[PDB]
Amino acid sequence: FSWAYPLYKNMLANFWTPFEINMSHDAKQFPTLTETEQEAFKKIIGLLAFLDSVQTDYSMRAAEYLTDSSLAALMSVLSFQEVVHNQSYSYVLSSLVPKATQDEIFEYWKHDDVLKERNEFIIDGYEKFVDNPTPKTFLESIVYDVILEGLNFYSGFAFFYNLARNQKMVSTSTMINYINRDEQLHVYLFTNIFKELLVEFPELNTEETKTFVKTTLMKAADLEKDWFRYIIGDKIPGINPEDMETYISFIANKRAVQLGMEKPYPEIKHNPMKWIRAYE
Amino acid sequence: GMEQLQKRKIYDTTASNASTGILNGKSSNVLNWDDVRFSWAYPLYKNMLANFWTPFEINMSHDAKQFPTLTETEQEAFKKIIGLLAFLDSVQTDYSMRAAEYLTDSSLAALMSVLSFQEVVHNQSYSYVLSSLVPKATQDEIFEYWKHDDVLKERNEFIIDGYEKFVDNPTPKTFLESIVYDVILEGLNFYSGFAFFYNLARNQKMVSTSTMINYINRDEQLHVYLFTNIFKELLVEFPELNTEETKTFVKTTLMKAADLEKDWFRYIIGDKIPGINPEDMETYISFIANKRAVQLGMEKPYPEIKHNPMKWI
Ligand SMILES: [Zn+2]
Ligand SMILES: [Zn+2]
Repeated sequence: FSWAYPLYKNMLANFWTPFEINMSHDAKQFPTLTETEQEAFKKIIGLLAFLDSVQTDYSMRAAEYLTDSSLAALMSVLSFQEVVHNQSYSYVLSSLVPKATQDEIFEYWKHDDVLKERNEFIIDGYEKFVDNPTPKTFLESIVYDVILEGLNFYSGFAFFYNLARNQKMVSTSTMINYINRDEQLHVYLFTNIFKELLVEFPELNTEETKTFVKTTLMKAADLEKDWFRYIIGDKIPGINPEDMETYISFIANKRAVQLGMEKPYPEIKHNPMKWIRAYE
Repeated sequence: GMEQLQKRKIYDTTASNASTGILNGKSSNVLNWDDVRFSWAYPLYKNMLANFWTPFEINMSHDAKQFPTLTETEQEAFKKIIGLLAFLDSVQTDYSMRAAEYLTDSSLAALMSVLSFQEVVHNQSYSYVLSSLVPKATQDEIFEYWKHDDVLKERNEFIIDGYEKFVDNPTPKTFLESIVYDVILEGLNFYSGFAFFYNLARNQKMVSTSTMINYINRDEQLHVYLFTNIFKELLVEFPELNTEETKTFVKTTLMKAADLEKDWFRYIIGDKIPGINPEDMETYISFIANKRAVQLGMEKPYPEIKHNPMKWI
């Protein structure tokens, strides 16, 4: 894996800390956002904190499962980055909302049936690996990983960048940008591992696996679109639901391609939110 | 005897975010850093994060130019010590991380992730020093000598035998034993070797290497703080472990570990390095064993050793 050392160097080079981002202006602007904007912000941060807490743990377990030293070392850097990402959401909420509200956001995952539905799709994917680690259950879990990091986070980044392009919550947008830079390399690592498992275990490189990837991406994408309809719908200018749904499909295709697999939505060939490229 | 441990659940809707116990507790596994079980966990995280460093910020050119100016015995000791430190990634099973899967506190699990990452960076820093000073073939020879070293094989069997007791029967008692071995590995093992590097640098030689060793050693102090805190909390949580037998275990294990360090020190350095008196080094190793015992809330194995004779440390 000639790419492992340059990746290691790049990940180290991207070090950042949330304590270096001043949240004062954002703190003052937050109560001036619309009701939908403030509620979607809190819900999405609640989602991301759930996802990165679980990802911290999954990646740490993955690192011990990996038999190659360089891939295990890279998985350790990734787990550490997830610790910081997750902590950054506590940092953000401690600056922007009351403590009682922070407590409530960190209990949303237990009490909202929509958030619970989507979360349990991820957990089921990870638990099958954690409870019975094999190259197949590991390979399958990586599809879930690529969904969590490459689809769910990316869908969420759009919300923050849309506020930023409207001069709202710009420090938060800056932190998201740092998380997004790390995320790109996380997806690169996981997609690389998936492709190597198919070389090492050719019995997993079948049509069945292509169908698995499509079906798993499609459900993940359906749940993302539903969530978006539920928390934002057509109430926020700059992120309409038709375009967000097309974006979600486009990103699902991109990830399928990065896994060396076939796209679930081949008709969707063009990025409907190219303005996001200016924030990355 | 003791109840067997249940692995941490990756997701538990029936539990609170703040842990109800370090082992066999309940935790949701969703980590809110402002709502954790231990008031020292977030401050520890913050101190670790503030101390970020990588070997790429350290320029090795001057060390590279100074290296040939050292005595033959100094160059050989350096190669052997840095070589071993770089080599240990290869032949060292990660029992600490297998034990970490049983921590039922999301904040402590996260800190173990930060520790593991720091170890990755420590291991790469040792390679970085070695590769700045010797060509690839020389490194390979150094590793080959360590690969077939009997003193190394015996040291690895001491550590394995202790940690294997947890894998065979994970209980709060074997977990506690494993925490003690963790304190030894980060708080005592190779401290003679680190002193070798500092002995060079106090005399203005190999200062960049010593700087990286010191960053590593600083990280290790926070790791020891974490492990000793877990030890003390385990005695509060599982009072059945707070026995005379536990005090004897800690004293015995620290003394065996101190003796092994002295043997290693004798094998590699001995009386061959200017500035290092072997009697003073051995007293310093006893002093470290005493410090760890105190940090664990235990009695000093060497009560006669009250002061550190290597004043320059
Ligand atoms: Zn993340
Ligand atoms: Zn990630």
